[PDB]
Amino acid sequence: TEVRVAIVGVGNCASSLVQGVEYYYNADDTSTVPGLMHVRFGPYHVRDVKFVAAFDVDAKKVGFDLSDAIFASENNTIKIADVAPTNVIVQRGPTLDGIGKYYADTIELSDAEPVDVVQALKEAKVDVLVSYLPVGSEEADKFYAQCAIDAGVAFVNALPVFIASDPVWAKKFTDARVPIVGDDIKSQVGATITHRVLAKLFEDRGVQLDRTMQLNVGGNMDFLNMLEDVHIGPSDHVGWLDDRKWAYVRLEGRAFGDVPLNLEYKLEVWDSPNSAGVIIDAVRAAKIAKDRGIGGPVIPASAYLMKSPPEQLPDDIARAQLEEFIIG
Amino acid sequence: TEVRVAIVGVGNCASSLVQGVEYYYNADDTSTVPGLMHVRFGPYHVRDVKFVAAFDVDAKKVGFDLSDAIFASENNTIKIADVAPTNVIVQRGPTLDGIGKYYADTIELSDAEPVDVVQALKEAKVDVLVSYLPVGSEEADKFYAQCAIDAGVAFVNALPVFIASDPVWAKKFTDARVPIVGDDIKSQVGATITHRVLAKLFEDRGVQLDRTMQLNVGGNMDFLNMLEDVHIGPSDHVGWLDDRKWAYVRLEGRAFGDVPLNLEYKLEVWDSPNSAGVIIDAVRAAKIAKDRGIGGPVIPASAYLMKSPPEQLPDDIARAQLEEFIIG
Amino acid sequence: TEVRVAIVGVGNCASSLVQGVEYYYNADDTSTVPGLMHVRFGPYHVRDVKFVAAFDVDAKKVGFDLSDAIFASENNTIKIADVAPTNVIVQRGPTLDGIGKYYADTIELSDAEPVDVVQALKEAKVDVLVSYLPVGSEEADKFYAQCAIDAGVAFVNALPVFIASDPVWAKKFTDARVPIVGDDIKSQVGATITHRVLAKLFEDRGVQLDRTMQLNVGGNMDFLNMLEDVHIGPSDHVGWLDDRKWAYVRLEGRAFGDVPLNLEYKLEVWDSPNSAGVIIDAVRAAKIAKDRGIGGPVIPASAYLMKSPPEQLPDDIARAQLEEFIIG
Amino acid sequence: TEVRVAIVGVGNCASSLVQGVEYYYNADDTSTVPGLMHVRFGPYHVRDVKFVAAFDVDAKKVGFDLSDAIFASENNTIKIADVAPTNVIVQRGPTLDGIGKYYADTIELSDAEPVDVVQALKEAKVDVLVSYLPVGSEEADKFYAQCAIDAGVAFVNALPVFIASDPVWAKKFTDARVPIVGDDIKSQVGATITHRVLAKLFEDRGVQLDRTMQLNVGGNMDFLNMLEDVHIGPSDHVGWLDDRKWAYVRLEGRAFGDVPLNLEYKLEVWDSPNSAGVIIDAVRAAKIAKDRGIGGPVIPASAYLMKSPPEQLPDDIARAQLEEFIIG
Ligand SMILES: NC(=O)c1ccc[n+]([C@@H]2O[C@H](COP(=O)([O-])OP(=O)(O)OC[C@H]3O[C@@H](n4cnc5c(N)ncnc54)[C@H](O)[C@@H]3O)[C@@H](O)[C@H]2O)c1
Ligand SMILES: NC(=O)c1ccc[n+]([C@@H]2O[C@H](COP(=O)([O-])OP(=O)(O)OC[C@H]3O[C@@H](n4cnc5c(N)ncnc54)[C@H](O)[C@@H]3O)[C@@H](O)[C@H]2O)c1
Ligand SMILES: NC(=O)c1ccc[n+]([C@@H]2O[C@H](COP(=O)([O-])OP(=O)(O)OC[C@H]3O[C@@H](n4cnc5c(N)ncnc54)[C@H](O)[C@@H]3O)[C@@H](O)[C@H]2O)c1
Ligand SMILES: NC(=O)c1ccc[n+]([C@@H]2O[C@H](COP(=O)([O-])OP(=O)(O)OC[C@H]3O[C@@H](n4cnc5c(N)ncnc54)[C@H](O)[C@@H]3O)[C@@H](O)[C@H]2O)c1
Ligand SMILES: C[As](C)(=O)[O-]
Ligand SMILES: C[As](C)(=O)[O-]
Ligand SMILES: C[As](C)(=O)[O-]
Ligand SMILES: C[As](C)(=O)[O-]
Ligand SMILES: [Zn+2]
Ligand SMILES: [Zn+2]
Ligand SMILES: [Zn+2]
Ligand SMILES: [Zn+2]
Repeated sequence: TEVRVAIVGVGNCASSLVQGVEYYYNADDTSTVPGLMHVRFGPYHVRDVKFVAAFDVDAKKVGFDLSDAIFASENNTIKIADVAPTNVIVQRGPTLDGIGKYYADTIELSDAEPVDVVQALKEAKVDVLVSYLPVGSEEADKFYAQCAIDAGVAFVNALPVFIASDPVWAKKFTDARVPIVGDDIKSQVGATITHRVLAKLFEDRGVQLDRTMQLNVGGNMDFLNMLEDVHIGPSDHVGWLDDRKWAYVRLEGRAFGDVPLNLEYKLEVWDSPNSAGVIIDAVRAAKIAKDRGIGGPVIPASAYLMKSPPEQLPDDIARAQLEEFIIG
Repeated sequence: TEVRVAIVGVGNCASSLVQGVEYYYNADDTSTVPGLMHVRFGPYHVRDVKFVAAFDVDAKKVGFDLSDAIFASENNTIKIADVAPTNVIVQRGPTLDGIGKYYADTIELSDAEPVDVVQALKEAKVDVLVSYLPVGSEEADKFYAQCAIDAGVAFVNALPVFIASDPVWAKKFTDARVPIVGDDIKSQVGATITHRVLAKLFEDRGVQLDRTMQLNVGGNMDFLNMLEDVHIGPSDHVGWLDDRKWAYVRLEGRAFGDVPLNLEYKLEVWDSPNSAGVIIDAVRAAKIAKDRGIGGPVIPASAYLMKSPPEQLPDDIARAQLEEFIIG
Repeated sequence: TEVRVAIVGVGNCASSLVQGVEYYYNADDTSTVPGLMHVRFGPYHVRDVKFVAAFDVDAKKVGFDLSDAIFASENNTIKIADVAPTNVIVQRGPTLDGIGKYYADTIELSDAEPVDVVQALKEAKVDVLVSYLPVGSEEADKFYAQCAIDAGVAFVNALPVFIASDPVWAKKFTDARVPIVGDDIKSQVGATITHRVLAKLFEDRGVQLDRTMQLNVGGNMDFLNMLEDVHIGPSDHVGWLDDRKWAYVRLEGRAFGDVPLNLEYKLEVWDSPNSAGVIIDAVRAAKIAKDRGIGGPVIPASAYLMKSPPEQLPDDIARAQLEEFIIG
Repeated sequence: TEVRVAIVGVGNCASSLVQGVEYYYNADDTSTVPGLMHVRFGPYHVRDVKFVAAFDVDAKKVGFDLSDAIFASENNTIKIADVAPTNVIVQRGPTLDGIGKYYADTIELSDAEPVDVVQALKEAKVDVLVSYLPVGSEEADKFYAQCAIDAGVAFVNALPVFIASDPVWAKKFTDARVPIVGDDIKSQVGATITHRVLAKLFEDRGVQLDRTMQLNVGGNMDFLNMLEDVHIGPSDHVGWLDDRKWAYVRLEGRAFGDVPLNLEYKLEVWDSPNSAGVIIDAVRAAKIAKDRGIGGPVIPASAYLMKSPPEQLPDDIARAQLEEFIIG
């Protein structure tokens, strides 16, 4: 009944995921938990999620037990639960394009030789591989995706590298009978969706949005890495913010009579945990597809849990389709 | 082709309405204007809206031309258009419960004797009477509603006094074959709808809203009059704000792992003009119902343009039903 | 070496004071603590402050040990330290005008008969009586001030009732050789001083401040009680804020060329603790004056620690004069 | 009685300066104007400031009348006054290091051959040269400073290139009997001074400032150019902001009992005009020093009007010393 999970990139998101499973390890499956569609997704309780392997390139992570690696190097997300030794030692994966200038100047790459990822996946009997590679790691993400396909392991693509949403890659998974949920994991409530909802509000109520500004500040490596009319994008890295992300947004519009109507807000979130619940749902959905031997992109799951899914669908419809998929 | 309009309560809302018609008097009916469903609602262009009568109780308004009365006494909304003399002299209506302690201490009641409103409506051949009485004026609003019924004049109830939404009053209008659109005119984008949309966002995304605060400040008589877990309501009267209304709102919730997620915002609007467009649509809808000899609450119009309609309907559905009503 | 303290009004401020002494009971006198001029003020270490008596009128406080009374009824300030039983039982003081409509509707007055305060003070051998009566309690504050004079007990007036700053009362204390520090205890950083500093900034830099607004919200009885161009004052009571006080302030000015220059801010503080340190310094200053047999207002202490002192003096000068007073 | 002024760098600051003189051309010298120490500084009325020459490198400015050049290319500050043709044609200055990558990719350099600046200054009989070179233009600013010295023209250094504050350069001006006021012109109320005052407030009131963040956004070339614990610095370029600069700042501290005390604010200013008044005072001070034949840094003026003066002095003292200098 377990879901054997392997993690690529033991960063802040990996930390929120491992801690998250620990946090809700004893949750009642008849109750509702924030950030999770179901404490028990299909047959899988959160506790059924077992971490059996992990890959990284940082000297302070490779060779260390997963339980330590999640709190090492630049990892700095909020600690919600203690994580006992897992006995899972982080292995050396191929760096490829996963480490940009800012990262390289911040960490030291492990001296260990990159292992044979496909063999590593098979030896660990992994069911689902979750990829947390830094933004821009196209070669690296596609490399890991390929290993997953070759090892017959389901893939959950958490970063904005088009794989599940690239017909070419969708076909590779389909033909191999390997499931994939992916291309940019969603956050529960982040700046993007908040701005979308409000912009829609203006529009639906007849208020013309003339100008908009979105300033984002954070203090983690994901933010640092991304640093490397309408305005939007990472603004400034603020060390003491750690894994938190603050969004300062201003909407300026005109209502009846061209009368000015403004709205300014600040959204405060802990970035990584904002997606841990979503990932946990993705992981189990990918597991279910695998139990059924259905390869290719898991359509309902990707539409509801990812920002760049194979096929676009309204959230509620995507949600309903995902609920049907679960029941099977 | 004209819509003969009479105004009860020449305050800030009345000012935005009269100025609004002037502002869009030459608008192209194939274009879209903020705050208006249609420049030409059915057969009625904004310009077809003619002000033929008005009633008030303030010594600085009664006896004055409507064009002056809208800028008199405590009226202080934003001026978007010059208004030439209308030759419509503001008449003395019965005060009843339209003037509370705060208002009474602020203005001087007109020495003139209250006129016979029913006769006044008939003599002016009014088609639609729009009521802008202060909040709490139940006896006064029902009195004016009654006059409207007796004169065979359609009624648009802009304040939170239940008439269209009170089965008893709905029946009175129905039986008299007089249309009524009403009970609290909507604003395009105000604090209420903004908070609703965001609260829904949290809920839909699995974020538990634990605490919420909504502080409102303004500088007009409507605000002054209203001054006479969850928190909400008029907070403080700020003189120099005039007709503007600022809402400071904070939402505190918990996302996956009980991680704190907050959102704080400030909405800046010019309160009265925020409903002028809505009123203009209500007025013409009421006119159309009258042209058809259909009495009682105009269901589609009230559902879409009012906060407390006879029957609740999702905005988009109410909107679609209103579009069908227009075509007839 | 102890400073025998009695408290009038066991509310939020009393709670922050008692907890405060506990919190810094073991502080190093060569270190600096936020909110305190000296861990050891003259000969008195914070720990030398002993609570020996207290008076209230609330049924949930009178008859209870001080350690419980500080956390009873509507008290809701932040808890910074555990407070062990003190064996000091809260006595029934005369209500007089200390309980307004809002308070009366919130609490139940103790059935106990008001005691003879003068006798109570003498029996407890009190050195300093600190008054935390609600705003507006003039008769009550002057009554307690009188008892203090009669018992030869130094008085620290924390509320805005003019006593130390009223020549008539200043003379009563002087003639009795009883010290008094008083009339509205200062906060370290509150809305008032923050606005003062910024308004001064504008002025000194040649920016004309045209309009200003200050909105305050809180969730304690002090705030509730106070609820009973320029804008300023208590705006709205927000239950879940508890003892916290949030100030939303906006300054609008004109710089060179009449160019608009604005500044908007939000100050978040825990109201009661914001003055506990100040009170602790006041208490010891009053003790020192008593050791010297010097009656009347302690000038340096009042100028630096109170909002409405007998004599106004620039903070730094008042501070320097207070430092000289300490050395003696 | 005129002050012959030449401008190096016809950007936003140059625009605010030229418009500023026009705006207050008819000001009463017995009145006080925001941003100016005196409408009449010594013998010089604002109107005595005459623009007689200007230098730039942009193809859309060189060869154009100053009155047009101030509103050309990327200039986008607020327009406070119409500026009639001046008959002063912008000349081609040597680019040197005044145009970085971001600027070069934004504008096209003039095809004209750089002129002999020293000769140009002499031919125009310039009294004061104001330098508005972009940040980082060390070689260019020192080149222009040298020309000024050689032409016997007073220099006002508005950018952060150390000249007046570099003993070596201070001596060059002194030995040549040429005055210099300089190194980074002050703003009336900008983010820096606002943060300074508040940080000082915390400190003086016993509140320990633990963390601070300062985010700045703007929409002009100065901001774009600058883009090329504690946090501070240019955060993000927001096109539609134009010459406006918004500073989002948050201060987090601990008050008595280690209780959290926070302050968050947003300062909205029009960046360039925020220094026009200061420059006008600097220009006349430099003129007075020249009338007296006193070379080297004008100490009082630099201490009060510049961020990096030769010698540091408290603002009020520097202000008083400057007032004495004026009287002479
Ligand atoms: N945190 C969120 O809410 C959220 C939401 C959507 C998308 N994402 C994306 O998910 C990713 C995860 O971010 P974090 O989790 O915030 O990032 P992170 O920077 O903390 O960690 C990335 C990890 O990958 C490791 N890594 C780098 N190259 C590697 C390679 N070749 N092989 C194996 N490991 C390698 C790094 O050493 C590091 O431990 C980012 O791309 C982010 O943009 C995050
Ligand atoms: N402004 C908005 O966006 C908006 C939205 C929804 C509802 N409303 C409601 O609409 C009403 C109109 O507010 P304003 O228009 O903002 O208010 P207002 O205070 O400016 O004007 C009300 C007017 O009614 C007059 N009046 C009082 N008693 C009267 C009587 N017996 N007979 C005739 N006239 C009388 C007053 O003298 C005054 O001119 C308020 O009740 C308000 O709450 C306004
Ligand atoms: N908290 C601050 O930072 C601050 C700063 C300056 C001034 N003050 C003033 O100090 C006072 C203390 O406020 P809290 O401490 O915040 O107020 P509070 O409302 O929490 O407590 C006042 C207490 O006085 C008791 N009381 C009322 N009448 C009494 C009487 N006749 N005899 C004895 N006790 C009586 C009440 O039952 C209550 O326990 C207020 O007047 C407040 O405005 C507070
Ligand atoms: N605006 C303020 O409040 C303020 C306050 C302090 C300091 N400053 C500094 O003053 C300077 C002026 O900024 P703006 O005025 O905002 O900048 P800007 O970018 O608008 O204009 C600089 C001008 O210099 C011209 N220039 C560039 N290289 C040149 C060269 N070699 N010779 C002649 N002209 C050349 C450019 O083409 C442009 O017109 C900046 O360095 C800024 O940082 C501005
Ligand atoms: C069955 As359930 C509590 O996950 O919706
Ligand atoms: C016909 As139309 C421009 O009002 O939607
Ligand atoms: C002597 As001390 C540390 O209180 O200033
Ligand atoms: C003499 As004056 C009005 O500039 O201070
Ligand atoms: Zn992350
Ligand atoms: Zn209104
Ligand atoms: Zn208090
Ligand atoms: Zn500038």
